[PDB]
Amino acid sequence: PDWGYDDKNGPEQWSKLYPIANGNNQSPVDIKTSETKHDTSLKPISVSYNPATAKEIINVGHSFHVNFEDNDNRSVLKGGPFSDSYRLFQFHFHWGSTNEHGSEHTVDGVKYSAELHVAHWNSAKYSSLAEAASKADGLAVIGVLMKVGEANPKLQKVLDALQAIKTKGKRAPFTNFDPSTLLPSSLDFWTYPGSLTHPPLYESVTWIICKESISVSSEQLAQFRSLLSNVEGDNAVPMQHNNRPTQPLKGRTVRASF
Ligand SMILES: COC(=O)c1cc(S(N)(=O)=O)c(Cl)cc1S(=O)(=O)c1ccccc1
Ligand SMILES: [Zn+2]
Repeated sequence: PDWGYDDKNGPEQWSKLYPIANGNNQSPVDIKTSETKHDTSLKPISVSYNPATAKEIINVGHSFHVNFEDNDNRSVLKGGPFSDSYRLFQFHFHWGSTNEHGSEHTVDGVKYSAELHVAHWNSAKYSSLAEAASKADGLAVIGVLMKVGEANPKLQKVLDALQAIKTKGKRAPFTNFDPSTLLPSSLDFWTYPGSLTHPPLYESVTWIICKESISVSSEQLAQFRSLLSNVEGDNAVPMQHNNRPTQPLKGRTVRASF
């Protein structure tokens, strides 16, 4: 692809090929808690996932993705700022080259060591991800900040699966998994209108950022970094990082559910 995370094709150069990188609705952002506004219309988040929708784990070169069956509404996100249910599509992570900064979002300028994204599309209004993905109301992503510390045993199915998808394009079945198990105990959240965090950078995402973090150990993060961006047979190139810097708020308000 024409983009990545290296100095030659990374975030600071994505605007040349994707000019919306310099848009007014870009993600991630720093959440300044003193500036958030409470919206009394927000409802709690409700996640209702069916573990039989887990389908496949895929090495996509710059990251890896756990896909869910995309056929019906068996797994949905509801509540929060939404009127419509959104259909679970995938989850994935971002991480950094150091434990010091691997998240995408930051809170009061604090950088976490990784971030979980649980992505959904608006199957009430639209009929495919392809149709929804460029629409302002098309996508919803739950972000969870991951604080380095004790090993998180909830990650073990995912981490154990990585040995079968070492290089770019490899994939393997990944079944019987409810990714709400990866979320924090409480689903208190912030929300703002933003974008996918890598190309094509569409401004189509309602972000739901959990207030509570989850843990991850330094060795678990090293397992992400040990994934390889090259194809099989080519000299091994580790996926050392895949987190975008925070982007200007440009007048948006971050709403708080608490
Ligand atoms: C390869 O794409 C992704 O993995 C991804 C990542 C994000 S992220 N990182 O912003 O959560 C979103 Cl919202 C959504 C997507 S995605 O919906 O799967 C996507 C894919 C191709 C084009 C348009 C949208
Ligand atoms: Zn992401």
